[PDB]
Amino acid sequence: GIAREDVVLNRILGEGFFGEVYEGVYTNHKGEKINVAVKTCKKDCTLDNKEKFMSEAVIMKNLDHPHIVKLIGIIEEEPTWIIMELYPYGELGHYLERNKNSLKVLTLVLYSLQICKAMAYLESINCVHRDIAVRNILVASPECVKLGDFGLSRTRLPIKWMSPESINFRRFTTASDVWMFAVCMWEILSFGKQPFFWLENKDVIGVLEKGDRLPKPDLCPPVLYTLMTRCWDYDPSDRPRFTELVCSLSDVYQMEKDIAM
Ligand SMILES: CN(c1ccccc1CNc1nc(Nc2ccc3c(c2)CC(=O)N3)ncc1C(F)(F)F)S(C)(=O)=O
Repeated sequence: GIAREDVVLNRILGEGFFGEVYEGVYTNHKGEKINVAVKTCKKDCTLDNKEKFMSEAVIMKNLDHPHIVKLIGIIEEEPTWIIMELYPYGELGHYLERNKNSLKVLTLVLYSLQICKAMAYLESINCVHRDIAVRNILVASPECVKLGDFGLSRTRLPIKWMSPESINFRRFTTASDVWMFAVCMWEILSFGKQPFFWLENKDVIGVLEKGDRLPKPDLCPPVLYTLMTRCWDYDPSDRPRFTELVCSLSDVYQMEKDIAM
């Protein structure tokens, strides 16, 4: 069990949905230093916001995966603190924008592949992620991204990222996560472009009903855009399960390192 004394804040990382996140340091019990990020709860509305905060904590306590943010410990007390590993590189959306020219599609696929395995894992443990989006994904290194911890489950709504069912009947299933995930693949492959930036929220469903979808992205192969295309099938039962995307992407990528002279 870790205690407040073991943590030393240094600055403000930003403002999360629940309140400031702080960069700090955490000394072991062997005496070792570890850069860290500390999730805190605003001036959180009564039960509602804190409960949502706790719910996230509890899930995170349980998860364990190379491509999910590393939870280091929790200070249940007051105010309660969630200590995550820090990833200096920051959000993928921005690392994407500031490295267009440097990044080789074999990398953009590698990212997608690791996000997918993170999802397959989550699916296995009965969890859903309500925020698979490039600004909610962290860059651990150049060859490694780590998914969120926020949207993690089982308002402001990524309508532009949600399946039709997710919109009409607020149904958030693992098949709607398959849809949301493909939208995140698009986002990577399109160097941080915002999905449907031309539309306003209130008209997305309409668009998809007509059968309109996000355009192939420049660097995206055809096998991949086709795979993405199935995840956007209006009929849930039609889209691929994670286990399958992890196989296909696992191919499109080992092929991608083949096509690599
Ligand atoms: C900045 N914020 C943020 C935005 C998107 C995603 C993640 C975070 C902060 N959370 C984490 N942030 C990091 N590293 C990190 C992140 C964002 C930047 C930086 C580092 C440097 C920077 O300039 N932005 N390492 C681990 C986490 C962990 F493990 F908590 F999820 S905020 C404050 O909540 O708005």
